[PDB]
Amino acid sequence: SSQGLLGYYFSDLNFQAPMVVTSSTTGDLSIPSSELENIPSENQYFQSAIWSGFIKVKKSDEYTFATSADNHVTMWVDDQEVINSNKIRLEKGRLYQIKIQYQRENPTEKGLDFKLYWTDSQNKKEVISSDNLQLPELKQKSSNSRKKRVPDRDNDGIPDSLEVEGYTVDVKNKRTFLSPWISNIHEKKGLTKYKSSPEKWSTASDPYSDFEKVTGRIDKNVSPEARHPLVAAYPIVHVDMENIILSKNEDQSTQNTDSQTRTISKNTSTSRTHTSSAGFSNSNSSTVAIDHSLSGERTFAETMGLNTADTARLNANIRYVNTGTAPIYNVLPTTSLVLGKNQTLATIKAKENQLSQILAPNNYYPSKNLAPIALNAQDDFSSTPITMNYNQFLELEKTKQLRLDTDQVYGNIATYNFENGRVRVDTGSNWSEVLPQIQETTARIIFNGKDLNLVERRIAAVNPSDPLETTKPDMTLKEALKIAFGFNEPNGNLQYQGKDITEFDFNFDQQTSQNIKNQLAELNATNIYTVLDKIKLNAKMNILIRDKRFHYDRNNIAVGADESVVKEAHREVINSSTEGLLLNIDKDIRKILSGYIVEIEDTEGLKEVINDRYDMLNISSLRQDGKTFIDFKKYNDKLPLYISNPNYKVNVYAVTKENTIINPSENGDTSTNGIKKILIFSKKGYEI
Ligand SMILES: [Ca+2]
Ligand SMILES: [Ca+2]
Repeated sequence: SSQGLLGYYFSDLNFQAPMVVTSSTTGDLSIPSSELENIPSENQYFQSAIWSGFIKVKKSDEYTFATSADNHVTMWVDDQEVINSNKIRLEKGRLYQIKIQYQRENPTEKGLDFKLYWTDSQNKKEVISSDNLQLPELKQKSSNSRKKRVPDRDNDGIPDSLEVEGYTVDVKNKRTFLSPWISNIHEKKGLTKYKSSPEKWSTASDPYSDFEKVTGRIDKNVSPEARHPLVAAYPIVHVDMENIILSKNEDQSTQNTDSQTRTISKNTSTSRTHTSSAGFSNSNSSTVAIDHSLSGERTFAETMGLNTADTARLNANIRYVNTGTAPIYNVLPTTSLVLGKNQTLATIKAKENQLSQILAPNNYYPSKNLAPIALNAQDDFSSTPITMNYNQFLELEKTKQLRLDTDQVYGNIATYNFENGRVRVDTGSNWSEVLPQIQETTARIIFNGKDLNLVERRIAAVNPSDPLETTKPDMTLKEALKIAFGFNEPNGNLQYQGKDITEFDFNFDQQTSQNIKNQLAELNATNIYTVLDKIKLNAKMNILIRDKRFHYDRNNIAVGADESVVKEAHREVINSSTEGLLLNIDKDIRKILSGYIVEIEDTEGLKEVINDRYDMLNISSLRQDGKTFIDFKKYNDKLPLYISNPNYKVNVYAVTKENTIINPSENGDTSTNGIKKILIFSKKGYEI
């Protein structure tokens, strides 16, 4: 579909002003004026052109080449002129470079009709077939058979002047035209204005060329935003733990293994973290919160019959999560499961080059439609038990938290092959040779607008002290947000999925903050939000952008929100009864709540707390219709609230994750006393 020659069509006579760069499958190198809808009519006159690629014969014959305009043409085969009308021997299974230049002054028609022909020795002449033509090796190295060599200093195939001045791509029939940006035309039409470095084959320093990206000659799994030359395409992987089971480790000394199941099974919630002011760290990490809610009230050790000399082990179901912009194919990264500050309990590895599927951007391994991975799998004799000694086990009970630290070892890359127009995993290309340079030459933005989860993107930006990086276009904060995260601006206001930019805060590392502060001073600007178009990003900046509605822990996970926000989010009550409340609660708000406390307040002001335990707050559930039910009966012994006097109040309180207590207090109290909570419903019995 893409094979044939690469063509440069210029409006000037001397190969200086390229109007169109496109490829054509066969020897027909024509561009009809019907396809130049995005080129001003005056510039549809092509006075010169250059095509470039390779030819391969499927039968070794003596061939004679000819074109539509031999008098305006010079053609070379392997640096030999064949046109400037003679015969030349060509061998099967060998590849020959092709260059063709064309010049015609003051053409009277628009576009170009031009065909490349050959005649074999049986004297039969034909437009050269698609199967005989290949594109140039627009790579940074030649291949064994295909060498590399109209100003194109980085050899990506986009001429220096287009990369510097701005270009657009438009999708024709089965072809993609690359052309200069022209304001009056392409702005109305809504097209994206691309700039890129004429000296960087990949301007973002990733494994896909600026040309591959914008022409779709690229791994279909690469994220849509990373098809922009200025957005880095690379994987970003963390592990998601979905649940966990603890149990006592069998023991040499106890011979009987007939005893009752004494395990502890808990759901877990895992979030990708970022530890700050933004951090400079490129590590992958996630934190796991083990559910503290009711599963009587024995200690873990009492539950499992653990004496102080015993050991326990854990199993858990997990998935890998790719929140980056490029797929992984044949190596999942290695992960440490860590307890407390640095007690590694386990090393989690998958089997290299034996992945059951690719791990795509915005996706999981295994895919959610398949079973998760179990840390100790059932069909796996050699799975290492994840063990804790007794003190570690109590530490786990008290913290109810684990950390998964995942390396950046991501294996080989699927790259485009100009010889055959296919994408295939390349054993000679590895993510480890790419990531260091991506990290060195881009600004990193971490943004949580999607669903309060941290999503990192990197955007090519100038390093003022490194002359090469100096050849990239200026990247503004505003542009960065648009191309990397899909911010748009329907009314002079930058927003993300309907939320104004000013609904998110800005945080930077120390160096970046001082940089941005200087820039605002030079702009005589006091408010970043009103000059995003003028704030310039540099390589190595780190920027953290977070929904302002919420409170964040040191990991930058949303763990709360203002009383006013939580209250307002609950104001709309569909239905209330002695059995519970039915509300409409923003999915973002539900994420920051550990549960609810229900209480009846009598006439003298005394309070009966219905679900009065730190592990009994889990009384909300999300209904099949998106509405939340708060269930009064759950810890009321399956009975609706009994209100002995209509003037009594039913109060319901929301408890946020940062106010959630996860253990009995020091003195031993398992009640809700002292828990910081937020009143969100209060009505008399007669109002219910
Ligand atoms: Ca180039
Ligand atoms: Ca380039």
